[PDB]
Amino acid sequence: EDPPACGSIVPRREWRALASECRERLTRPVRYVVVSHTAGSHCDTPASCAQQAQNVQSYHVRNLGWCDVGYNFLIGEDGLVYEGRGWNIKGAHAGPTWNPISIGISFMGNYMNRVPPPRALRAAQNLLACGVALGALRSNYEVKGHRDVQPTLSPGDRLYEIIQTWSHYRA
Amino acid sequence: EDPPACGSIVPRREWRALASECRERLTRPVRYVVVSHTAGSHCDTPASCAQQAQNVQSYHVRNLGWCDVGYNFLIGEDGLVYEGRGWNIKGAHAGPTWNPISIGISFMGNYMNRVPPPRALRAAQNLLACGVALGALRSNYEVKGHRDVQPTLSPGDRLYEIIQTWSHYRA
Amino acid sequence: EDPPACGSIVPRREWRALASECRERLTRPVRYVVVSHTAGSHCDTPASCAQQAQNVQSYHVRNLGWCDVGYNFLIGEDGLVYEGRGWNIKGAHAGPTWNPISIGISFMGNYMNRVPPPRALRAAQNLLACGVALGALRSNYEVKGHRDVQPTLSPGDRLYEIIQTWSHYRA
Amino acid sequence: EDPPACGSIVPRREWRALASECRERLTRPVRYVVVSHTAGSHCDTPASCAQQAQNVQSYHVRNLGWCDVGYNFLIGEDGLVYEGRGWNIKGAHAGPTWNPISIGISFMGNYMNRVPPPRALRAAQNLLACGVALGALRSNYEVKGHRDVQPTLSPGDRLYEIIQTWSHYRA
Ligand SMILES: CCCCCC[C@@H](O)[C@H](CCCCCC)C(=O)O
Repeated sequence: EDPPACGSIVPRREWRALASECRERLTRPVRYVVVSHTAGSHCDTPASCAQQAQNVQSYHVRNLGWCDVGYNFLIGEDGLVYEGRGWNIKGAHAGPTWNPISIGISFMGNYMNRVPPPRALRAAQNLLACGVALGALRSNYEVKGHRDVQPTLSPGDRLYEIIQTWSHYRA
Repeated sequence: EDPPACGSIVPRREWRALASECRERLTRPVRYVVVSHTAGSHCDTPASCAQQAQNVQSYHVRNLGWCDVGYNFLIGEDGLVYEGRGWNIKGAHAGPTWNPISIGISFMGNYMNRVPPPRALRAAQNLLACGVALGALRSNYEVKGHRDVQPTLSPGDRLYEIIQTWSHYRA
Repeated sequence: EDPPACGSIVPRREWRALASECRERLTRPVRYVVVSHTAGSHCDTPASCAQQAQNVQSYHVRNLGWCDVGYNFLIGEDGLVYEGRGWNIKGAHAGPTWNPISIGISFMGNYMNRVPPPRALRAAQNLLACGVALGALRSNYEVKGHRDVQPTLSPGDRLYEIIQTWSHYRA
Repeated sequence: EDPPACGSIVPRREWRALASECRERLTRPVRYVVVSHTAGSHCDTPASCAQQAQNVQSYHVRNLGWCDVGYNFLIGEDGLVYEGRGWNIKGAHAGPTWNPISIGISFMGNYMNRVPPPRALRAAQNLLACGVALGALRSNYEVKGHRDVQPTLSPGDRLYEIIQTWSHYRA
């Protein structure tokens, strides 16, 4: 009811999200951040990215029968962050070992032979800083790529090589 | 001064801004924020908006012969903030009494019979909070419409009505 | 480990409060708390403090023509808390800038050269914990002395000296 | 066009006032005058009174983040009137309902127990007569004490006693 949130996050409802049914709660301040890719289509406008966020949530809900879109946050090439399960709900993007001790953010697209535009890298880094600000992440939070906690090509070769340059990257 | 380099802002070179020739400085921290519209063409995608920002800087530099685009920041319906003279440099958006003491942000479009989309208002509000965090703005800063401090329709009847409900708005 | 787990508050009706005509609401969770004193006399019994809360209300309603007593809560030296406008209604105790974003608590009396008794300070700290427990105050809310946001000697030299030692005081 | 020189006022320049950042104007002729005291320590010489006017401003500007000392004028025990925000700029002394429609003058000192010397009272009345002659105040202006429009001991009991007898006062 006062000014909106840091990181300018597109709220669940704005991208016509089916309502969440998840209950497990994340014990924030959380240690880790896991960067992955959706391996779906990429989009570069808010109209094309609201549609894509909807589509990723629907594959997770209708087909895998999950309680909500598996990722805590989604990032579109349009340069905006899309609210997934948010800062407080356990995710479903990294396995039983990690989901409980991580926030999962996922870049919408396949980044094996492509890179996300700087604005998508920007929205991401800012979403992470707006994390501690709120007090959802720990000050010295570590960033792991998907393929560092699980056997998978995610987040793609090109994007995986960028996030290693990030200051908080590890292992 | 302080760590939290804040929010996402599309940089000058990305929107392909002509090099600025401005040198007068504002004194940190700034008390006032004047909100305006460009009464120009609107845009809803990262690509279309960079073009628009460029057109605005162009009309300003090339035809009005100012040192740079007149606004400190522009705001696109694409939901992204565009850098202008930035936080440190005196803009040219509100006349001689106000340009020396304010930060002028301008929504790109004609908000007479249209409100800007939610994401636009969010970036706009988000940018100000970042201003505060950086120390560019006063914690108790004040938001003013363009029409409050100059004879004009700017920033549109619709968006003027909207900014009136901002907690930092003082008439 | 369940619903109403906090504090003891003398309700409006129990102190004969005149009906409230205020309706504007605070946005929970509220981040700020402003500590004042009534600067008038004190009281140290259910009936005297209940009589006084009524005066302070009379002064604000009849003499000042206000919709309800200015404070969200008043603290008696009888060690009880008097429900003022409460947790959810914007008070009038700190100006147009702080009233909308804070909870105003007034200790009944004058503490320029006098401290409130141990139990009035417990009542007030206990009220705060209760505000957090309920999600009416941010877990990391801030305490401000009235003289820190308005020109006044309120809350009196001595009480002002005490609130500054508080875990939640931010100067 | 009647030309008088009612202004025996110590100019901001002369009391070493920091520069005002206030820009909101009062509409003349103003109908109300609100009398407050600074509740603070006092002065009785041009030298010490200029210094006190400095601290009173320092408090409002430095400790509180205000655009200028709060009062339109201040009254010294030395018999001189100090220029505050003046006749034309809305002061910040008596709240959002009264500030836009009143001139707030404040006696430098705490008058709960002393009365200000006759020369401070004369300075105040000649100050008001002057305003009326300039066309700044309605010939029939009403004088309110601070405690009459906001909850406060200001302007002090004894000086409150005195202003209640004034010709222009009104319940
Ligand atoms: C700024 C005033 C907003 C009012 C309180 C809303 C609050 O959620 C804020 C949201 C994001 C602000 C973070 C500063 C960059 C935060 O906790 O960080």
